Amino acid sequence: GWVWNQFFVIEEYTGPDPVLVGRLHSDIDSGDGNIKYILSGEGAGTIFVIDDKSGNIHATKTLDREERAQYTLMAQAVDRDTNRPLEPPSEFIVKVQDINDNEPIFTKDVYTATVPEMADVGTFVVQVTATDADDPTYGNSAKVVYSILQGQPYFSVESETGIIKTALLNMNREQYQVVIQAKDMGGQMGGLSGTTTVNITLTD
Amino acid sequence: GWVWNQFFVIEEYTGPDPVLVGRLHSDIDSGDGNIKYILSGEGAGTIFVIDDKSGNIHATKTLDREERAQYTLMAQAVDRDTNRPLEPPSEFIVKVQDINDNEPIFTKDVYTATVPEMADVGTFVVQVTATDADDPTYGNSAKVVYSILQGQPYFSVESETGIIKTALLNMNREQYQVVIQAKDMGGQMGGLSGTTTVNITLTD
Ligand SMILES: [Ca+2]
Ligand SMILES: [Ca+2]
Ligand SMILES: [Ca+2]
Ligand SMILES: [Ca+2]
Ligand SMILES: [Ca+2]
Ligand SMILES: [Ca+2]
Repeated sequence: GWVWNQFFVIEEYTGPDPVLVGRLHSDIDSGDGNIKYILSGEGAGTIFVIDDKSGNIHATKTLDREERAQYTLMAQAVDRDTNRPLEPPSEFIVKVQDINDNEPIFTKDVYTATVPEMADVGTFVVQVTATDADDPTYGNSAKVVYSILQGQPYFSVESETGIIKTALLNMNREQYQVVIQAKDMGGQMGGLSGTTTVNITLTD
Repeated sequence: GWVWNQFFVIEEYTGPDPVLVGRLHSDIDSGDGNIKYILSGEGAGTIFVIDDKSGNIHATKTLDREERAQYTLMAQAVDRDTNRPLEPPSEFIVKVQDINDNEPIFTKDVYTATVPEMADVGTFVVQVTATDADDPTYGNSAKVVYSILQGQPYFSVESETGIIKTALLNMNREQYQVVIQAKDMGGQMGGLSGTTTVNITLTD
């Protein structure tokens, strides 16, 4: 049930010379260059190039996991001269590994909501949503949390759902402007962040 | 006959933060962290460390292919809680990939040989040997070639065997000092190089 037929590459290779992805290899390759490795499939001969005596596969361009996350390719091993079937062809996959190179992005840049005056504490106002394109296989690198910049103590926001509620009894002033931040990494150090504005209007 | 159960690491990681070697993974890992990956064997828990929820394996120190070229490890997948056998344990290997970080090195720093005067052209004199620790799996990165710095036209050297021969008929002067260079990369651009001296003495 193990899985070994895959290699990994980092999103955003901002480096000088092309990078190695992995190496194909048949146990019959005795090191005398009489065996010819061949790529084929998604990206073969373009994004992914192979040296057919060694088996090394290289990434020719810089890849974005948001554009494509996974390339499925084929691996053959033929006889240098006759090009006969030496090893049956087998599939393998290269995974553009994620980096948290995208901030949370509020669907809207401005929300408009209404809530009644003199409402009890915890009255629902509106729910904001910051989407995050980072889709790591696992990890909290894309875990969005909502916090209230401007609006306290009048309003509280729910860290996980972006639901805004009233937080002061018996509310003088008619319109409040709230600012909510969506920070990834679970809000931890170095997390990226986007913001939005919520223009609430009390009602009678 | 294909071989996928191996990862690669570059010799001489002179980089700031530790590097990723590869990732273990069972097809039953449904992404809910209920599966626990385990390392064991050569270097496990020391040189090579694993995060048991992800499966990522990291190189903690910088490795030298001249010291060790190959580490054989084990891979297990158990149930987070019961630690039952979930996937049978399977071997895999990490290969410290070569860089040409070693020059040719003449066994000796000075050779002493004798050859008769008036000898015919091509008379054997001595054979020098420059060893090269770089042992790439394949490639000419460690291909040593011998060239004659000082000694022409009196002597010629064989590019591949480091055999020195007489190259001038009817040889006035009694002792000649020859200098031979051993350059790797097949002598190509950027190849490293070591040298030696050969003090020859003509005879009657
Ligand atoms: Ca990107
Ligand atoms: Ca990304
Ligand atoms: Ca993110
Ligand atoms: Ca070294
Ligand atoms: Ca080396
Ligand atoms: Ca060398």
